[PDB]
Amino acid sequence: LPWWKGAVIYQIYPRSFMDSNGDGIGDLPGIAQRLPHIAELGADAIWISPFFKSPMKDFGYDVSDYCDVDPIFGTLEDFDAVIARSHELGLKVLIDQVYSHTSDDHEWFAESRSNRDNPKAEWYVWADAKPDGSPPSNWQSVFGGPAWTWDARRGQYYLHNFLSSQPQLNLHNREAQQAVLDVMRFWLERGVDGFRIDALNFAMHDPQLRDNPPAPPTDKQRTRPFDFQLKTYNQSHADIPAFIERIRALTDEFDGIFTVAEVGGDDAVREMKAFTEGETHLNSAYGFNFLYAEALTPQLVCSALAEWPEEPDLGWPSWAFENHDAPRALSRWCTPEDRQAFARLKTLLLMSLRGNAILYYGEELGLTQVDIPFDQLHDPEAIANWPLTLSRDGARTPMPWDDSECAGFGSTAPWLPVGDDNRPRSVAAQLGDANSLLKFTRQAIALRKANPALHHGHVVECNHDGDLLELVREAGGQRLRCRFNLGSKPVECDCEGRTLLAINGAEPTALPPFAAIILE
Repeated sequence: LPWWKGAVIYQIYPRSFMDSNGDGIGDLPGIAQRLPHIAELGADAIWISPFFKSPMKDFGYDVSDYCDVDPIFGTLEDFDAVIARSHELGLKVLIDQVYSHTSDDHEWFAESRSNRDNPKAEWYVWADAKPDGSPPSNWQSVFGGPAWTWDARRGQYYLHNFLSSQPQLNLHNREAQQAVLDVMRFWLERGVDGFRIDALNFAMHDPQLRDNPPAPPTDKQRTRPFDFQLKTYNQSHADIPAFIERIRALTDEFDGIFTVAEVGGDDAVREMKAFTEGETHLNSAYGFNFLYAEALTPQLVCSALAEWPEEPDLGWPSWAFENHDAPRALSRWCTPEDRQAFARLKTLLLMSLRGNAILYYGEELGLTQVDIPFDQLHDPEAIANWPLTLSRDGARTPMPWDDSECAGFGSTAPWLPVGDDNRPRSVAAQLGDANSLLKFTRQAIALRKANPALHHGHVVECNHDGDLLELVREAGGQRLRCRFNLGSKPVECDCEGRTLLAINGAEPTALPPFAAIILE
């Protein structure tokens, strides 16, 4: 019965939650003021995306000091206040930990790149050019172009799976391993309740520097060099789990800690279970099954869930429909016509999946993707790979609190725009509206919490037939039948039970368009 098993986690993007000093950017005092929103929602924890000292090339995921707060967001004083307010509200607090790379402006890299003999020479991945000047391997950056960059300081290439500004850490190096573990300890000694571990399968590359093989044609249009090749050797080294053991060993030194890993790629499930196996690795992990899905299908849900059987040493999966890395799901999965009814099907479904619900800021209000022009881009990835981008900027818009000029974000000049379609969806307006998605999400969260078959139950059946999904889950004497219509065709279901919840005119025997019902 660990607190995290069955939790809902509300992910905060601190640049766009609440700007408490009027510069156009969210900040930690902003988050402190707004925390009651999350509490009243009934989320068990917050996960704060990176707020550490950073040049902000990957907007905080390029860390230059692992143990301080960036001036953009306030101070270490302000982080201790978010922890204390959260705990007073009964919220657990998770922070992002970014261990596959640092900024190029990090003190470790400034030492590493200085020459070939320094104590940190080997904390990053250095290799000579080919005799013709070429890079040491054919590896390609996640964000466009190659995964290696020249440094004349050393007369060598250095590896970066992401921007040239995010040189890959060499976690094969036990001194680097020890250093990032000591960073995690710093954060654990400040009362943090655990971690979201960034791109954990990028922690470790192949020391042999073998070329990646060509990718088969899964004819998703190829957007960038990275899409041409299987990520065989640039990442996913067999030794990552041994490193994760030292993490769990470290978190076991403190009370009631939760770890969840982000795990990228289509090679996904094998490293997720390896990263979460038994009680020696991480608690949980999430992948991109929903983040990169064009459509929400029953077959995609029964595919995803089938990967995580209740076997005795298997991990506990986490689910993310949307976050800062993928367009707002309502802009992917449904027409404007269908949006209102779909938003509640989707929210109820997230709460009915076996695993943890990763709710992203704005998801409880039904915020839509804001289209960001090429002139107005921030994400380097998009400028490089236009028009075939990851569309992350439009996912990162300021949280709308009221219907004021600044929508209560704290700035008539925010760093990204609110979006005309998100302005009417503000938390204030939704607190006045009795059928609001804010009020529905509360209800979905309360129904998961109070029902042990939703909260944690086994998936005893997952049945898919065209647009109909049925989840049969079960725990503590309870057996629930969860029926979902992911389609605009009224579908006819043989129940013989009690309706816990019915939406969009769902009945025990019939499901109109985008209707769902939980039967006990």
